[PDB]
Amino acid sequence: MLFLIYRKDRPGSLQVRIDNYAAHLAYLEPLKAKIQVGGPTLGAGTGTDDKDMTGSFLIMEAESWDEVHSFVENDPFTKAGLFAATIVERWKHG
Amino acid sequence: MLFLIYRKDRPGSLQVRIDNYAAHLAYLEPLKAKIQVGGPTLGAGTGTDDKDMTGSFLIMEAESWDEVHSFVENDPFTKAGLFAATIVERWKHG
Amino acid sequence: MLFLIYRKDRPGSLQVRIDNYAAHLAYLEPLKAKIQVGGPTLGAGTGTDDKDMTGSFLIMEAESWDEVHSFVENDPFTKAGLFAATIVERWKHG
Amino acid sequence: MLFLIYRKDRPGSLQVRIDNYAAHLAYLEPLKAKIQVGGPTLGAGTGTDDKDMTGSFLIMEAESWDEVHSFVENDPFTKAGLFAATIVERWKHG
Repeated sequence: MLFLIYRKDRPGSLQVRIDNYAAHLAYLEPLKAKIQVGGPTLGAGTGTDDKDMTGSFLIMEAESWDEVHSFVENDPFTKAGLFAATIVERWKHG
Repeated sequence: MLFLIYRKDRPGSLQVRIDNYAAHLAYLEPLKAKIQVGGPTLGAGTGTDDKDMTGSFLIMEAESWDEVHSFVENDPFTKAGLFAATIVERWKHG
Repeated sequence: MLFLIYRKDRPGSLQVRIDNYAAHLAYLEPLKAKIQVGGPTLGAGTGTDDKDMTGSFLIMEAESWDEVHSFVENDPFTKAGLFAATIVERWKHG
Repeated sequence: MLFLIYRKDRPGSLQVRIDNYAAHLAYLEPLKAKIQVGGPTLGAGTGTDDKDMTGSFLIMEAESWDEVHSFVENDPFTKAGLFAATIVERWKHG
């Protein structure tokens, strides 16, 4: 199955994002082929640098909701309390 | 610029989606170039057919927030009153 | 019926909120009797002043989804394009 | 601090809600005095009974984001894997 995974940072938790970004990126690495599209949501302005990140979006291939939840739970970002909003949706290409 | 566009149907409004899906697809058609990813969110169970659709997701290229809002507003789905939730985010590939 | 009405400002649009706050409050005034709970969402830190506003939340009584949706469309804040996210939910007290 | 806590059930998990509702409510009971508003989101139609529930909304007083997140995590509904979406927002009465 495919899932949308949409997560928005707590307001001014930017530092938590920057401090944990490398670990989060390393966490995604072994899952690459299962991750079809992924990248950070961005804030005010037109900047696309690290300081403009406000959250994470991914489309994830997984065999169950249990798998997705467990993937979310063990994200370094999740363990560090970075997120204020998390939305997960079963999904398909159109 | 890249934008996440997330919309969820009002609960109970599947038929509104069904009756208007063709018009919705026709509206998206000229924009194929600008749309990097597209598809519906899906509901309960494991089915991936039309009657499982519960919403719409796009990643789209646009020059402004104005352009994105205009695109959202002119969707046949919008005027049809289909959506109870709309989320737009500026976004980039990781 | 009762509805949750949840709206988040577009990042960087604080100025649009300031410019339209008066008209927005004017718009809510006649409908004061239908609004059970109302207030702005807040951003980073612990401040609770105008400059801390990041969005709008309401619990409102309406006779139908059409009434709620129209109430949302006619908001000065809507017509000014302040919001990046809007979520409406049918709801009841516990 | 006041927080909006918005949580939507995974599609088709109504029976998980029904089976655990009592344990969820007993969880909320000791914290009654910190909760200003609470009740479930409702789905399609106009029914307002148990089978209509689709999520949980709360406005709650807490001393920190970490307290809110710990509150949420220890909810019997959380541990049952009921929720697909969770949104938390710092907030104030207008």
